[PDB]
Amino acid sequence: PHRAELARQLIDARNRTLRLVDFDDAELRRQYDPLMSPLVWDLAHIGQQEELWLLRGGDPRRPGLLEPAVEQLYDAFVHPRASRVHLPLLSPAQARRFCATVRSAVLDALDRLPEDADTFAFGMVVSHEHQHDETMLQALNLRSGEPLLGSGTALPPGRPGVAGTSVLVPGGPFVLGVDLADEPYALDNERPAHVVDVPAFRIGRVPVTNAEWRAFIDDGGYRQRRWWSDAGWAYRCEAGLTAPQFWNPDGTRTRFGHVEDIPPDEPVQHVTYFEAEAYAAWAGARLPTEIEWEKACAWDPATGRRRRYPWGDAAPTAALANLGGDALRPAPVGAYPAGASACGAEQMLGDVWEWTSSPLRPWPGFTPMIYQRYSQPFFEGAGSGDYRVLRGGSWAVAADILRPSFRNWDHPIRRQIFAGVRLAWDVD
Ligand SMILES: C[N+](C)(C)[C@@H](Cc1cnc[nH]1)C(=O)O
Ligand SMILES: [Ca+2]
Ligand SMILES: [Cl-]
Ligand SMILES: [Cl-]
Ligand SMILES: [Cl-]
Ligand SMILES: [Cl-]
Ligand SMILES: [Cl-]
Ligand SMILES: [Fe+3]
Ligand SMILES: [Mg+2]
Repeated sequence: PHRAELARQLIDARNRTLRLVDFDDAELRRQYDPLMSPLVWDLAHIGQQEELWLLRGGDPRRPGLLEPAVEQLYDAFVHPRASRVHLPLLSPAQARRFCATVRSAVLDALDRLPEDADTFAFGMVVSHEHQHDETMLQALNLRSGEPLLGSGTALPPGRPGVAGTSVLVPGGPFVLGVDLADEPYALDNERPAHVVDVPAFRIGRVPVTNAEWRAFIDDGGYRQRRWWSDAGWAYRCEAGLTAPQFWNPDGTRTRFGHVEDIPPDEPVQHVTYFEAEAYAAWAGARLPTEIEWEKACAWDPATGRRRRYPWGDAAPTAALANLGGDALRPAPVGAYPAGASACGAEQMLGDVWEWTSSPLRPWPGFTPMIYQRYSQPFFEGAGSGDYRVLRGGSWAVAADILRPSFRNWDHPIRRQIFAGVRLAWDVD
């Protein structure tokens, strides 16, 4: 954009990272849960990736500041999450120094770029850092002990008449995905824009709420195999799933270490894919595909055009959506009437990542970005296991890095992510 805007975005992302590691060294070296890296791992990994993509042209053979064997400690493919706490990692002080040295060079490089030069990698790195910021928040939410973070900033109230209800998404062709001409920092798996015919379906006006989930529990939803897939039931049994994560036996939840009542009208959060599909079956519904989800979010059947955001082309604001990390929770359903998509689906962007039934797959004409291993290894059948796509972002996602076309994904057994559920239905 303006190089000044990119600098602003990089600085904002780093400010966020540094808030998330503004704790004593022992905290940053802890493993909060075997699913998660120590925070000091993400810190150095953020710098290493910034250096690689912005200072080294994505070519590991070009020299970097770290010995290659030290650099490789931050290769997520080489080192499983649980192992990272035991690796001979850079100290927090070393990691901060490294990140700052890299950043000084990156800001200089951005100054020196020729006019009209391509800046894609800079936006890709902003996205990368913010996504690790959300990972670090997942870790801090898993941490046992007295809270390190506050309970979150104020959110708007919800309103009646939206929970449980659905909106119609009329059938026909729509444009899935985006091109760089329209979204200059869209990641490779969002491209290219192409037409898909999506039959009529209905989608939830708002996500499934906590009170609705409690009804599933109360009716024996976790005790009735018929709602679950074979794999989902097996996992429910193996893992002993009886409620969303962080829901306590006494009816409270624990959120960033804060014990509190469970708000009835918030979107349910911290459920697996398997739980989501079981709830949906029990409720008389199903999960959306990600293609259905994106049509509900972005398509305006009155103009036969995509919108940039569900509400139109205005930049996200606190009045339109719950984004950016400060709330530490999703908002009550109905809190953002002005953020509705053309079909009336609300809170599509922000609040909770929403599970879909789609595996990650390339759009026709997919081509990888400079970080070639960002999407490709996780496509269906690529050999990294089973994934399902999640859409829309959560409360933790930076507005700068989110689009209707953005695709998250995870293994269906994961629920430490800030994920919930929106229902869908066939139309006859
Ligand atoms: C798209 N997710 C969120 C699944 C990715 C983003 C990512 C960060 N560094 C490489 N990729 C992930 O956390 O592994
Ligand atoms: Ca969402
Ligand atoms: Cl990983
Ligand atoms: Cl990771
Ligand atoms: Cl596979
Ligand atoms: Cl993975
Ligand atoms: Cl899995
Ligand atoms: Fe990464
Ligand atoms: Mg309306």
